[PDB]
Amino acid sequence: MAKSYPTVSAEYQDAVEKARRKLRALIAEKSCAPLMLRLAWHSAGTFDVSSKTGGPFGTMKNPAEQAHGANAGLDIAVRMLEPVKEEFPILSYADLYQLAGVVAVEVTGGPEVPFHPGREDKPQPPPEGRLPDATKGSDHLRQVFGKQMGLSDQDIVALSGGHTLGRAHKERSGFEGPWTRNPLVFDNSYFKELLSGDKEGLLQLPSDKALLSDPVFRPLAEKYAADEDAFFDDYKEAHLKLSELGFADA
Ligand code: HEM
Ligand code: NA
Repeated sequence: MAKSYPTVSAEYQDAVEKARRKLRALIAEKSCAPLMLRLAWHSAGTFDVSSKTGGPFGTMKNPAEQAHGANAGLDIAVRMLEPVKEEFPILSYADLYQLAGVVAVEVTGGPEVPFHPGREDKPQPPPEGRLPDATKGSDHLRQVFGKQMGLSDQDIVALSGGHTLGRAHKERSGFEGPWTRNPLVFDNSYFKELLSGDKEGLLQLPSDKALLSDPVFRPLAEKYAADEDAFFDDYKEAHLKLSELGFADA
């Protein structure tokens, strides 16, 4: 609910901007924005507010966190981004993975998520099992996002909009296919596909369905389905809170 951002060195700021450009060109070229967003998201979602452990602090680099079940396939993102670290080694992995999320969203047409650099790489990855269970429901979402992460009900619907990008893969999570007809375009189509019900060739996890069966989550999804500026605004807000969990507080 309050931040005090470090002023990083001119050289770090220059690294960040150089990296941002390189991420644009890497991402746009290899069309892997969605997996990049997933890396940022999974790097940050592990934060627990009561224990002040986990969160966007580079730990996704430790091949132990890449071995967490929930994280199958992030090792591809981590290897894809290493050249970027090779050229700007002063950057932390913490910063580099969140900047990739931000750049993913912006390249695919989505809102401008501000970026405040300065995350340190911590040494101890969080414990496995903090991220949300795709087969679970509305109250689980509040346990993960709400009680552990400290985000709000609005953050949950808006953020669940990240599934406007990309798809599931059988070898990673078990589920298969995309949520939307245009998986390389950041728009509000995800909430439109939800409210439309199940259909062939499009995925819907039970955690997706949870948003339609809840009096708070339901109208938010309706709003975002109808109003893409509303969605882009709230998403921008939530993505930014997500990207700084435990970072630069007070
Ligand atoms: C309850 C919350 C969530 C659940 C249960 C969940 C679960 C999943 C699952 C099972 C996949 C498919 C993985 C695979 O086999 O490739 C996936 C993909 C993805 N998730 Fe979520 N996720 C959640 C929240 C989020 C959030 C908050 C974001 C971003 C802000 C996000 C971004 C993505 C993206 C971009 C992909 C596509 C990856 C690709 O195309 O390779 N997810 N998610
Ligand atoms: Na889309």
